[PDB]
Amino acid sequence: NNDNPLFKSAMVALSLKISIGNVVKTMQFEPSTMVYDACRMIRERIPEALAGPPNDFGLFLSDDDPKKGIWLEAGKALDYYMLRNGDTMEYRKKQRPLKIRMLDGTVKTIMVDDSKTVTDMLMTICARIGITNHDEYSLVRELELNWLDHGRTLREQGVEEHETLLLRRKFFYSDQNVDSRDPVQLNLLYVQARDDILNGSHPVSFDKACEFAGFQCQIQFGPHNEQKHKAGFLDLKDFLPKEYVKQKGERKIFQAHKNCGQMSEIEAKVRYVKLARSLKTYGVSFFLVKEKMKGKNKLVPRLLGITKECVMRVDEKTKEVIQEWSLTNIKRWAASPKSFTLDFGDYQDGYYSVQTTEGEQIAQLIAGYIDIILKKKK
Repeated sequence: NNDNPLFKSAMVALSLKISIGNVVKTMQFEPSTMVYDACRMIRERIPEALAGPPNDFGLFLSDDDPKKGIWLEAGKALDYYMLRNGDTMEYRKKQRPLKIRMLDGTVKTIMVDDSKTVTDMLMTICARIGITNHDEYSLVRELELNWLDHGRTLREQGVEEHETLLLRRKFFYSDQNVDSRDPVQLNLLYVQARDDILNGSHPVSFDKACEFAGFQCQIQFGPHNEQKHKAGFLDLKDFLPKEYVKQKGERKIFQAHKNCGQMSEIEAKVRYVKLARSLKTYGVSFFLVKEKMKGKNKLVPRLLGITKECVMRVDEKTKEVIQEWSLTNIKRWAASPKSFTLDFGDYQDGYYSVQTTEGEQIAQLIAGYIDIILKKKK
């Protein structure tokens, strides 16, 4: 029959499981101990806590849902974090590798502070690669679902440490014309404009899609040859946006192909890019939203486009621009996980309020473009 001189009431001390890799040791802490001081105590008891410069490590509270794990701040007391006996804390390197696909398509690993937001990590990336204007870039996933809120963490958006992200330049309209004199740059502009049309991010009419595909045939096959380029030849999924992949499109495409004549590969690329740049939809960020129409119960899908100068409504079928508002004439906006609303003050009667799961994306684009206009005046 013996007493334990180590015993402290469960009410007056915190008993925490400290994990380092595969090692776990249970340690007792005064609850007011600051995180910084708890790290020192950990270094005094667990040898694997000495695996580097001491200020390289901190405390991370894990959770069965990884989105809910959090880094603890060095100046906070343990009991700030509402810890209970038997909770687990990881003694963890503050910096971790983050794999980023560079603008040349290769993947580079960059150490980032794992407690920070996506904006902070972007800035660290841009600093490493000599990019001063980080506001021209963003990080996206490479899985709609690839958008990242740069004011939040990767962790809370479901991005774990294994995942490679993409550094992506934002869209800017070109100050130079489309020439034939720089074939390598021409091909880059063509591939960009073509992929945007084929993957639906640049929405176009059915007629225009078949015109683009006509130039595409000229580029890929040379001049039209009625011996070879007959019904059934084209894999239409490679020449038309998904919603236009229909057999009746091939005849339209072959007409556009024939109309190119003996046009060279370079000349067709110039024409393809010029046709894309000629459309009111070119360069616009589009979102499929659901509108409430006066005198109709079922909502109507509509394309909502955001540019550096305006918001536009675009017909989902014909891609006709139905209506355009200048960013200058928007009084305020609001977003929720289910809807997005614009208030135009006395420029019109009633708000524009639509159902969408991308409302925060839309709001951040508008705010970003407005801050740019606002920053040129001051």
